[PDB]
Amino acid sequence: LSTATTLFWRPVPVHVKQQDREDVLEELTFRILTGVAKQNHNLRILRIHISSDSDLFFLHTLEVSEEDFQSLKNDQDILVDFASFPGKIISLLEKCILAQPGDSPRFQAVLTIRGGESVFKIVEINDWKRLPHITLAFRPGN
Amino acid sequence: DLSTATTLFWRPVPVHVKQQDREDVLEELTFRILTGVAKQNHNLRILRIHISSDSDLFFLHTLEVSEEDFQSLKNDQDILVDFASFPGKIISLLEKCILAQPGDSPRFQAVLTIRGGESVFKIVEINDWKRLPHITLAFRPG
Repeated sequence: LSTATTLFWRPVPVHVKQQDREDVLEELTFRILTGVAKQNHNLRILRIHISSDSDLFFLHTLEVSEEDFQSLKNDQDILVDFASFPGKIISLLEKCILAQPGDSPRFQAVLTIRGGESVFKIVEINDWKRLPHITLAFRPGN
Repeated sequence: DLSTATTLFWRPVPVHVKQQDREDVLEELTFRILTGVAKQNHNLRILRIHISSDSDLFFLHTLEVSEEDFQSLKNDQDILVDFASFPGKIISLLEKCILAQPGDSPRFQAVLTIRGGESVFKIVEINDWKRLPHITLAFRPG
């Protein structure tokens, strides 16, 4: 990625679930970056890295180009453009950081790893249920 | 039929209705929400939701859930309240669907997808950046 810009780089509380192992609350580092493709300076690219300061082998990545963003828009019913998308994810992440055990509403981050694929989702716990705000597919490694 | 049934809600609601591979049309459907007990067991509470139409008397879709089967729905839809509190939440959402106006933000929207033997009802919230599903319910022929 050329001339990449860091939009977000902070620890976030995440409920991490392995395929058949324990469901554990951990502090994962989120790094969100924007830049352009090395092969095309007109093609903008979003990257999100999920890592861990305690486990150096822990790494999950999402990458989406502007020209492939419509697929994500269709899948997740997103109504804003590519440029506005990272700010929304950031807003959700900030809410997860602020969340307390007794809160309502309460935002919660969840990462489910089933092998070769991990599913990241942020949910809101309102007065009567858990409301899914976003569901994103991440891949193992870089 | 339900013994000592009480009607909690009986109102027309704007619904985007999609027939099997056919047209997606906005129609006014009547929703009736009632609670009562099983004819065979006065201790078993039962919720029923009827979807009808004042213009088409042949139209009827039904959902029924007993208190002892409510846990399945709680798990499926991530519901955090008890059986008794559940209808009031659905009613509130339906009223928001009734009130929604062009230009409103947020704006609530009701959707019914009809297949051969089953229909899927959903209420979504359209905020600034996406469509947020608040509830998804399966209906059966009356």
